[PDB]
Amino acid sequence: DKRIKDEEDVEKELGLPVLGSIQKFNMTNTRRSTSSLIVHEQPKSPISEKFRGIRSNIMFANPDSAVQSIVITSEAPGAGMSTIAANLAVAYAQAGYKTLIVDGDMRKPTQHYIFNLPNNEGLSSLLLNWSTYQDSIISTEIEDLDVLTSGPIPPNPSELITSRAFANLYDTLLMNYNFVIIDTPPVNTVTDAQLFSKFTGNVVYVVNSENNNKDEVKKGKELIEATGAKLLGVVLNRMPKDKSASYYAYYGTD
Amino acid sequence: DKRIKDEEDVEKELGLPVLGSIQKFNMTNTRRSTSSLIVHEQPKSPISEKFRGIRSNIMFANPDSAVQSIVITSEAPGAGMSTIAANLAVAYAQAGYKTLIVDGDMRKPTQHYIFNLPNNEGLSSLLLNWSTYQDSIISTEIEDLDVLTSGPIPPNPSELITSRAFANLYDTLLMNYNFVIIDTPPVNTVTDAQLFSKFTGNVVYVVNSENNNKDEVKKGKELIEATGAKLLGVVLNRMPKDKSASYYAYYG
Amino acid sequence: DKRIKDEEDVEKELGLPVLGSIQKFNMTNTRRSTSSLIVHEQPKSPISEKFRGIRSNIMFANPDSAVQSIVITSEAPGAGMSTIAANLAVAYAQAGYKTLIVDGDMRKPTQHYIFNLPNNEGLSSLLLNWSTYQDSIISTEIEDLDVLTSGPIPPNPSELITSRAFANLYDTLLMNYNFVIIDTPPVNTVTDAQLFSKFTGNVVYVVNSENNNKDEVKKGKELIEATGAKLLGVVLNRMPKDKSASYYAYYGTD
Amino acid sequence: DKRIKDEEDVEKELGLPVLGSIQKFNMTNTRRSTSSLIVHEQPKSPISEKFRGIRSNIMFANPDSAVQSIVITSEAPGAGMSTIAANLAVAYAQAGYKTLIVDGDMRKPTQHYIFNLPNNEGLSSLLLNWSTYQDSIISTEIEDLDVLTSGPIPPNPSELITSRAFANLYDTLLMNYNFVIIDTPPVNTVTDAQLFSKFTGNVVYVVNSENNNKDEVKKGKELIEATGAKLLGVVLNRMPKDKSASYYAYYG
Amino acid sequence: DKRIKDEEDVEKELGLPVLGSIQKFNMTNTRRSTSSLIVHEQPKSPISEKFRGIRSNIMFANPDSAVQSIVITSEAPGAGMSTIAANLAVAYAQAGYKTLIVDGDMRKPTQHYIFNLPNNEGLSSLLLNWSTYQDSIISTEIEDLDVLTSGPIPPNPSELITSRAFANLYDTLLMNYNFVIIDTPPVNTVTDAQLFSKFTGNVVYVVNSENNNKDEVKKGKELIEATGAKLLGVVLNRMPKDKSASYYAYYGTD
Amino acid sequence: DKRIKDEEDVEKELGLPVLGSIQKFNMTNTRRSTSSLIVHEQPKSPISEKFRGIRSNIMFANPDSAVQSIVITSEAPGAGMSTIAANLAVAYAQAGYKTLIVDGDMRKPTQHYIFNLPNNEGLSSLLLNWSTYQDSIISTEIEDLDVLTSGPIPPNPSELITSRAFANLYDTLLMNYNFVIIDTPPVNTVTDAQLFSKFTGNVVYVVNSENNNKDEVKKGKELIEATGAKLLGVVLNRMPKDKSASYYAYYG
Amino acid sequence: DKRIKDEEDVEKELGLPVLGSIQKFNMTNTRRSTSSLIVHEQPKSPISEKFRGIRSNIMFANPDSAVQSIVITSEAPGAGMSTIAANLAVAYAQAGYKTLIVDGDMRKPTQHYIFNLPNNEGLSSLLLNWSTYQDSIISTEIEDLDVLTSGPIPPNPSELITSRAFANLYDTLLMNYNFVIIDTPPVNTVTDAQLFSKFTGNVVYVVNSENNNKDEVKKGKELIEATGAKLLGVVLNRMPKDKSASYYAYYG
Amino acid sequence: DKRIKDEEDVEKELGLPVLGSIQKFNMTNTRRSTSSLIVHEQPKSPISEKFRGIRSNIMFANPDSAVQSIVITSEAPGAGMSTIAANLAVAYAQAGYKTLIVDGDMRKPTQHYIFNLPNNEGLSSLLLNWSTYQDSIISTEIEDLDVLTSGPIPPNPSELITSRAFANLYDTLLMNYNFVIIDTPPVNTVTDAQLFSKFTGNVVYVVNSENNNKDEVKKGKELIEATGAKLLGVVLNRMPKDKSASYYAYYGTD
Ligand SMILES: [Mg+2]
Ligand SMILES: [Mg+2]
Ligand SMILES: [Mg+2]
Ligand SMILES: [Mg+2]
Ligand SMILES: [Mg+2]
Ligand SMILES: [Mg+2]
Ligand SMILES: [Mg+2]
Ligand SMILES: [Mg+2]
Repeated sequence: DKRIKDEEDVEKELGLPVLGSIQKFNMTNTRRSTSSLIVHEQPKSPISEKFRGIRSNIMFANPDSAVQSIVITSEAPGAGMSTIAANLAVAYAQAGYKTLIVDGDMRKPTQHYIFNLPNNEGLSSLLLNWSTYQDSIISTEIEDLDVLTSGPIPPNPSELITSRAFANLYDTLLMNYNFVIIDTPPVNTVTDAQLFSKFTGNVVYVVNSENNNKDEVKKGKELIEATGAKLLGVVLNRMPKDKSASYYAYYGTD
Repeated sequence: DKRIKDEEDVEKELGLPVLGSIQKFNMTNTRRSTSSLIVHEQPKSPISEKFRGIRSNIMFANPDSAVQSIVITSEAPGAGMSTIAANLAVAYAQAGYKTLIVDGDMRKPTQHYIFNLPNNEGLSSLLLNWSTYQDSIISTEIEDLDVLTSGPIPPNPSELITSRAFANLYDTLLMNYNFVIIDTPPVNTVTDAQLFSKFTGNVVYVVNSENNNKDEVKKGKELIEATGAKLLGVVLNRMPKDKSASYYAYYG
Repeated sequence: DKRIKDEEDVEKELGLPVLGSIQKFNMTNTRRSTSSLIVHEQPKSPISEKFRGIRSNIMFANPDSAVQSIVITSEAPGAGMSTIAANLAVAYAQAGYKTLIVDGDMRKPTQHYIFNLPNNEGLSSLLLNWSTYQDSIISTEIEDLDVLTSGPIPPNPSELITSRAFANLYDTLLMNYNFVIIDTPPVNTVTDAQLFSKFTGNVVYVVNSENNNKDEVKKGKELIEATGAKLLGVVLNRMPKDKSASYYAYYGTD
Repeated sequence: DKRIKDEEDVEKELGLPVLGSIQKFNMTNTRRSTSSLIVHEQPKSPISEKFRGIRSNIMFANPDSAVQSIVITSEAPGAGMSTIAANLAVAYAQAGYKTLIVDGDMRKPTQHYIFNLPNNEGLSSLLLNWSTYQDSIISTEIEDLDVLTSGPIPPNPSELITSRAFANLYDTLLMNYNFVIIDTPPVNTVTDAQLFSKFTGNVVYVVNSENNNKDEVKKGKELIEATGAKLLGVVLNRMPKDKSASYYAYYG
Repeated sequence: DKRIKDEEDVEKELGLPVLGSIQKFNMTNTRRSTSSLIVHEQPKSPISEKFRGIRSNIMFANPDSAVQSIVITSEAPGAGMSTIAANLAVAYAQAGYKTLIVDGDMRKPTQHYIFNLPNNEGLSSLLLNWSTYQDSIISTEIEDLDVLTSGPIPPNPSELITSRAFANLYDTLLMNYNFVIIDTPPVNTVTDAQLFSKFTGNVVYVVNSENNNKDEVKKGKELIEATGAKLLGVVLNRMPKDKSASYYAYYGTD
Repeated sequence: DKRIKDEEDVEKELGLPVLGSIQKFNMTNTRRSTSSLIVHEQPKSPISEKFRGIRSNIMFANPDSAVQSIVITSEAPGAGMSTIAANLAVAYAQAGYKTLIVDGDMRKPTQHYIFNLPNNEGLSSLLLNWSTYQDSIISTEIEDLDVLTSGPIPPNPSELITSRAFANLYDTLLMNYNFVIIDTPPVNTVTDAQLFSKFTGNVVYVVNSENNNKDEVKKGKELIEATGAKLLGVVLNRMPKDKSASYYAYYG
Repeated sequence: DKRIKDEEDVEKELGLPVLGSIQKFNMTNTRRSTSSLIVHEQPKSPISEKFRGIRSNIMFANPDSAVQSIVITSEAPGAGMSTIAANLAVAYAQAGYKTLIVDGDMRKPTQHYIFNLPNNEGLSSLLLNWSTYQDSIISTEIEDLDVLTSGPIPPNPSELITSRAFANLYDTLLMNYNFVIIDTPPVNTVTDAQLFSKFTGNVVYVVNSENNNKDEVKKGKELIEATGAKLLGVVLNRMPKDKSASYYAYYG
Repeated sequence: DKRIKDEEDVEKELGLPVLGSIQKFNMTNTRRSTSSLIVHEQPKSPISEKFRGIRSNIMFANPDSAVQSIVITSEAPGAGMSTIAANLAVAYAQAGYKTLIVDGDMRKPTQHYIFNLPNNEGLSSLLLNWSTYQDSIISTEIEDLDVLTSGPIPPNPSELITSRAFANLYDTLLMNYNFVIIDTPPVNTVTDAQLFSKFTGNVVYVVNSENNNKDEVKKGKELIEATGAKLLGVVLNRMPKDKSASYYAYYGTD
């Protein structure tokens, strides 16, 4: 079966740059992590080093003006969006950006597990004014990283996104944070990630290398680009362990 | 075998963007909805989610200035025109647009059946000046959706459309709704859809993937463009149930 | 034998749009009419619906300015010109245009049979000042439709057309009518339809689908275009009963 | 077999519009006319109708400004030059143009035979100043058609054409007629036609489909263009009687 | 052998127009002439009619300004130059141009035989001031035609041509004559015809159809064009009697 | 067999100029040098001469304005980065430029081994503000060459590079040296090299002809260009000893 | 078989106009001339006539402004340089130009043999300032032709050419002659011809059709163009005696 | 084996003009010289005549401004650089240029043998200020020719070249000399000839026809051109004795 796969495939099928490749987490490239927050728990690891790669290429993909927010999305469920988003967030934090990860998936949120946080209040309650700005965002044990978790599952998630309420939040967010990452649901599945892109204008696209359909990843791209926002590039996730390239190797007196 | 079957066939045969695909209804993808007004019955079903997609990229398809009104048409009857019109209207309303749906099908209307409303007074009688504006538009149970039903079957539907009464009514509607969707008869069959199209300059074209003749389809396309209107794009209907297909996952 | 035929043929041979197709009148698409004035006598019929198609596409073929007059013509005798012209006239009437059909065929006039009217006075007597403006035009039992029949057969029909007399009439006609249809003789046969086109500038071309020669229809086109007037498109007439397309079908609770 | 046979062959061999086709006379298409001046004898015959066509699209072939004068010529004798000249003149007159036909064939004139007029005085004697203008042009039975006959065969026809007397006469004619048609000798044979052409800048070129050599034909074409004149187009003559062919129906 | 031949050959090899074709003088196309001055002695003949053809096409080859002088020349001896030149001169005369034929062949002059005149004084003696302007030009029995014959054979003919003396004569000639024809020697053989062209700027080129070499006729052309003067076209001479074309036929009640 | 082997393979695979080739060291081409700092040990050896070449045409590769600082990097470890950095620094100093070499490899530094210097204080501790500028840069035995060693292995090398302390330090360095060369870790492995590159806008890219994968090589190329930096060109390393090859004659 | 044989071969091999062809002398085409100065001995011979051709179209080859001076050269010795130079000079004089011919061949001069003049004083001694201008140029029997002979063979011919004395002399010559032709040594062999060419900017290039190597010939061509000079064109020499060939008729 | 060879090869491989070809010195084309200073010792010889060829083509390769200095260089040792340079220098002298040959090869200098001169002081000592301007340049027995020999072998030759000291010398040199030839070491071997080119801007390139590698001569060219200086052309040296061409022949009464 014909999927994408590796950096050449991306080039050929999507005509976009690969910002970085993660490597399906084994015990070598993560220095055995328990949680999937590799950048926090094993910061000198090759996979962590790839995240830093992505961080950089994001700032590089756009000179003249610093990019202060992204949507992370993909064509389909379980591609790694949530995982990419969190590690990337941590990377941003480590470099002294005041960093907000936002859980804009108000349908199957995972940020609150990843960072292991209560989800009584969050984006949804925030936008409905069920909860307050100070109470809804939490500061984590990771310096310079806050999380705005999804909040209760609303009945009308996409409509919450297209509201002055969100427009207003988003404006408030870019005043108070140097970098904003919005985790979203898959773009083929619900329109959510489109509407988030309309605000950010920059999208990072996660393609699950182990499992995808060439044409859907194609329609995801076209759905993002339809909003007019810039697709900064791709992160290939769940890449096979090579790891003869180096690229994947560990570098530092061991 | 001459059918436009999928979004490739649209690209290739008509050169148009596909705004969304609606699959053939089933209990799963409608999430057990009991009518065809699925965006209202089962707001969180995949079929509904796809209507939000259409909603979304209708809006993107014309950046700088909003799209205020569309026509919904198709090359033939039974393609889903009325059903897509009604659902799309519900989706818009949920997005918080003051929406009107107009049954511009004064020959075989169905909006009164969709929204289970009376149809004594409506578009025709409004136009013939035999009923008032406020008497003719009804507010539904659905927040922010009004319906201007077709009214009685007039003897001259299309001549009513190009009358000065509809032009006045149309300006009036644009003062009073953020979004106006006009259901129509098929465009190959009678002009009506064309006339409406001239007023909206914006058309969503429904193609019933399950049963269509590709030549008749591009013919509806040329009949629309002739009006000067913009074809925002195609909606595919009755698509075959790929559901394999992360386009149609229940999430979650 | 190689004739035109159907919409594709028109496209290929003439490089012009088809404004509409009539269907050879049977009992189904006309709801049995006696007279050939289908738009008057069976207004909710598919053939009548096609005429309305044509009406529309005529107004569409020319934005910036409304088209207030046409010549209807064809390559050859018995193509349907006269029949198209009358039904179209009626369609225009039904839509509240004040509509004059003019019988500019002063050699084999048929309008006076179609509408069943006396032909003692008409265009020819009008132009010669044998008859008066008020007496020469008749109002029919069809609201908003008048007919100016041909008048007596003159000896010099084409010369009557190229006269200040006609220029003057034509000017008077566009003051008093919202829409003017001029029926003419075949353009391959006599120059008449050219000279009428020089005034109107818009020509509707009737091709008899059952019976024509590809090349003559071609020379008709070139003869019209030689006058500088716009050929708005084609009406294919006498089309075979398909009627699996729909396009030809009846639409409305029966 | 090297003949230019039909309007395709014109297009292809000469790149010119065909202003009309005249078929080989017969009782039907002349409607039993008793002379060759058919536009006058049998005004309503198909052959005549075709002359009205030529008339018409002579006029269209040069929009913005009228065409006031033409030359009629051909590559060879017996092609129909004189006959088309005379009929075309009648057609113009019926259209109500004050027309003059000039027999510029001072070698083998035939306009005096066509219009059965005397030929004592005429173009030559006018030019040599041996007869007056008013004495030389005659008014025919036909309303609005004058004929300036060739006059006696002079010893130097072409040198008369480029004389200052013809230039003066020519300006004079243009003051006095809405339309002036000059019949000429064939253009391959002697210059005369060329000289006239320089004065009219407008030429109708007759090609006798029944008998012609295609190379000699394009050669007449280059001989004309050399003058700077416009070739308004071709008239085909002696065409073979398609009559099947709604071009040549009697209507009616 | 490959020579030129007919009008098509000229087109192909020289890319120039044919101004006219003479026909090798027989008894039919000349109405039996004794002398080779056909235009004078049999003026209504087909060959004479061809000369008139040439006359016309010369005036036609150059609008904006009338062409008041030509050089007649060719690639090679006995092509007909002298014969063309004289008849053409006569044609010009007959049309009321005051016409000077000049015998610029001061090496094998023939004009004085053609017109049968004394050659004691002429161009050569004129330029050397051996003879006077009034005595050196003769008026012939042909109205409006004068001849300036060659004069005695000088030792330095080409140098006489490139002199202020000639420049001066030439200027005087264009004041007193409406048309000037200069007969010259063959352009491949001596430079004479080049230098005459530098004054006239218009050259008529005579190709002997019976006898020539394709490539030399080519070099003649290039030699003329090198002076910058306009080659108005070609006269094909000594053409075969066809005379089925007509073109060659006689036209006028016989 | 997928290696970039020679300057043809550079041209073809990467489209870049080759600034110089360094062959695999031997007693002849190093002229019996006892360390790898050959430009200093054996200033007149061919290998050294080739470093002067690189020096030279670094400078030509950017005419109008001098190149003040470069990054040295490569797609993989063991390619010669550190060695070319150090020698190139010596060459520059001999040319009389006040040169600084910065060990920007805060993971596996080797500049302290090359120049046999202590590495207690250096880039890291400077950046963390735990040691002073004058304490951190050392002046070597070599006239006009200072070395800013890596300092202790910090826990966060790349985050130190994009800190405001390095930006300040970097401006400071440019005030104080005519030429600054930054050794780095391989560019495929960790970002560091990219970050430095953004500051210099000038990169010399080392390709180890003896052992490399051509795809990984162009990948380092794209990783560099992404920064906006100029790739001045390639240095080939460990080239195979053509010495036949007047490129590598001992002259004399 | 690698020879440039005819004017086709010139066109094709060198892209140049042929100003004239000189055939191999014989009693007929020289008309029994007793020396090689044929334009003077036998002014009316075909060979002479052809020199008038060259004369003529030298002048045409540069319209707007006269050509005042040329160099005559060739790729090899024995090609006819001196002979064409001398005759061309005579032709010019007969045309009434105050002509000077300069023997710029101070190695193997022959102008003194052609014009049978003494050669004690001349170009060299003039340049070295060992003889005066008026002493060095001689007036020949031939009206309007002076000859500046080569003078004694100097030890440094080319260094004399680029001296400031020749520049002064050259300006002086241009004040004093309407036309100056410089004979030279072959251009492949020694620079002299090049130097002269820089002063005239005008070159006539002689190619000896009877014996030449086509590569050496285009090489003389590039050697000339290098100077910036105009190559007015080729003279072909020793052509084979077509005489069949109206180019070479005796007329008459 | 594939080397260059002859003038066509240069054209094909280098896309540059050949300024001249020397001929491997035998007893014929040198009139037997002992020393390799042919232009001095056998000035009327064919090889000497070729040098004069080069001289000229150098002045020709660059109009608008006279070229007052060159670097002579080549791809590789023993190509003839030094020999070309000296003879060329002499040629320049003979034409009354005040001519300095500079020995910029401070690694294997040969100028001092060629001209047979002491090498205690020269360029190297000059630049280090070990020696004076007046003492370091010597006037030879050849009128108008001075030599600045290399001086002692310095430890850092290339650095001496890139110094204000050299910049200053070079400036002083172009004030006092009409023409400056700098002999250099091979450009593939040491960077020296590049740095000399940066000052002169014009380079003459010597290719040893008997012995070279096509590709290295190619890299030499690219190395010169990298400095931005003009490569004026090539001198092919050590060319085979043909000498049927002529080009190589002797011209002058023998
Ligand atoms: Mg997710
Ligand atoms: Mg419906
Ligand atoms: Mg009719
Ligand atoms: Mg006639
Ligand atoms: Mg002659
Ligand atoms: Mg390293
Ligand atoms: Mg000589
Ligand atoms: Mg050397």
